[PDB]
Amino acid sequence: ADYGWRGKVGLISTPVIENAHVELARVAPEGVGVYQTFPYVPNFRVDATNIKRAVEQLETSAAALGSAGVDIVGQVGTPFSFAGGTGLEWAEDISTKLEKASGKPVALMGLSIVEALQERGYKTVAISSTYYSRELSERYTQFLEAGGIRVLTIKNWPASYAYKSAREVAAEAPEADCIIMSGAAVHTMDIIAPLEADLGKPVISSDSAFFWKILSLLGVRETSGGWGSLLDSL
Amino acid sequence: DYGWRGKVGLISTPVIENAHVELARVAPEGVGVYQTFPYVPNFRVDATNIKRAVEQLETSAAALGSAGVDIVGQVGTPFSFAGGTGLEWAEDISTKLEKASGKPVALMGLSIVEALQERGYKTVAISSTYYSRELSERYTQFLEAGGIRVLTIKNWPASYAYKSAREVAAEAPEADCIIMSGAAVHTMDIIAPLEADLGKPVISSDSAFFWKILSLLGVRETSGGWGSLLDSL
Repeated sequence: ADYGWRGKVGLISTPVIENAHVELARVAPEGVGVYQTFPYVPNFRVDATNIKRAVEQLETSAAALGSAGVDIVGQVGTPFSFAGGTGLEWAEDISTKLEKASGKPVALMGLSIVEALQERGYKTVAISSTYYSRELSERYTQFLEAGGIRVLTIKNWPASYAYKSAREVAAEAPEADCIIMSGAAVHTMDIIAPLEADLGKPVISSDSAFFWKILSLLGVRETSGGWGSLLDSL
Repeated sequence: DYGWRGKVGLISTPVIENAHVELARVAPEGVGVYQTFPYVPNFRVDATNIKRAVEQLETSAAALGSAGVDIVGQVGTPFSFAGGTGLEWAEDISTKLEKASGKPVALMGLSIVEALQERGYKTVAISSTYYSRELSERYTQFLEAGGIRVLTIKNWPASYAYKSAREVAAEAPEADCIIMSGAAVHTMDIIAPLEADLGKPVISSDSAFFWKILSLLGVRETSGGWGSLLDSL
């Protein structure tokens, strides 16, 4: 048994120095290999010209990963699925570019949340987005509504706050199909199952949806553990 | 908080090398590992593409630097001796990558020399199952450029690794150290057993590289039973 015998995933990471590769390695079942690469995007600023440069860098990264030999490519960064305008048009475009560039199927962090909610038939959500500013939250809300998903509520201001906020939000909107925790940089995988147990409702995060998507694409139907119902449904 | 004890970024050869995994097993708790891939399409090296290769490594190193790693490691033994006589090529690349990243740098091939030097090993015997005759002589030259006499080198999975090292050591009992070269074979697991069976130090491309990396991070523990070089940190 060599590493990655069950499927190899290449993750395009933000210069955030995101730790998604580690988290995926914990969640993935035995045999799934994880790889990582960083796009080179110095002096980034929010201009079309910079965004165009960014996307070309993502395409390079994807091609680097493709060439390396991964089976699937994942793009880390939830707000980048709504980087432009409104709707799901932007995301689906990028997705295609990266499929084109890599020769491999592709998952994007933000888009995965929508795909997950859809696959699960969750129509209404209640959202805790501790990590987000009011501009970002409305943008995000829009994005989900673009996917046919009613947002009954959203809140923003350690894990104590993560847990407490999700509890609060679920209290507010008991009729929600699913609870969402958003903000990719907080580490939520460990609290999903406890929250699902305490609330008796599905709970989904940027991370969990992304990993669900990645494992779906790999065609792998096991996880290592107790990562919540979405991942148990694979 | 992942990586609290030091963060390493590895520039990975586009062979889907698994050194990041290997390093994660060897490193003690707190050490974070990261990875990046340079975009080079199947450019087995030529005078024609080596300048481009090096520019790609510099881009990778900068990507890692900007990400926030503390140290950058370049995976690939042969690259250190890719162009030039002895160590001037390697030391030049090393400086480029330091320049490009803003961070100290380890190169896989150069690390072997630095390890042998730090330990005071003057003579070696080499098992290089992974290599062709050209590469082997190039490698030998490289080591000799570091002041290291190569008493023997034998060439061409783990059964062969173990056996080869046993043979080479039997052949050249006077050697200060045994070397296993060819990074793509997984050697970490057999170093300690070999050291126990031969009663001699044993070093590999991987072990020297990880030794260097951890030295640069200033971390003086490992997870485990990875041989005397890594125990000497």
